[PDB]
Amino acid sequence: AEIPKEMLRAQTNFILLNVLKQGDNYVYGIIKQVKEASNGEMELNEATLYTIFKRLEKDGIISSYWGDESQGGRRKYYRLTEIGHENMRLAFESWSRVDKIIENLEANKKSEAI
Amino acid sequence: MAEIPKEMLRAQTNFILLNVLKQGDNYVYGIIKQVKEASNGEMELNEATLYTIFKRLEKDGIISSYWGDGRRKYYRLTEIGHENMRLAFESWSRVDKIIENLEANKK
Repeated sequence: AEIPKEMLRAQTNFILLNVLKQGDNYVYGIIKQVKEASNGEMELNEATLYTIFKRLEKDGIISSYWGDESQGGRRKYYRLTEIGHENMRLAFESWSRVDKIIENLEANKKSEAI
Repeated sequence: MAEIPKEMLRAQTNFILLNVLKQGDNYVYGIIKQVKEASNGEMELNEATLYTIFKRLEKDGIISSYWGDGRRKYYRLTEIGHENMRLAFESWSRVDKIIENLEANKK
């Protein structure tokens, strides 16, 4: 028994989208904030973020831009796009539909048992 | 490209099917019928999609099958499958707690 590999990836995706929903961010800052928000229990691998962010950018869910150039830097920031905001709405609504189906399955089982 | 991607659609169907079996052992035509009724007639899942998913779940030991007393082939959630659903529920709750803490810091 274990959390399957696909579900771990889905959980990381979900967390990252919510981080960017809070505000634009960079990879090292995201990792640090998630570690703090998990009381040290969730230490995201930067390689994992690079893989996920490549996919999300391909799908138009996030975009990127350079920051810190005025200070002599060149750091990649990520932001949730309007398409990304809609994707998060659709994810919430579609999982709500799934929950409703499962609620009806349970209710239909009680009805028949009676 | 806002639509629900194939991976999340697969996760949604997986969750529905595992919850059917958690409620009780069942055979494929009965599962499809119950999901159709629970979706107000709108979701009549195609058998092939279900067999694709069941192939993976059976290979991973999450479900098994046996004959009833022609005979119907019944599927059951295994003890590992039940534990997996508990572990998934708890891991997603930790995810929710992380997001609550992330939101509090923004606030």
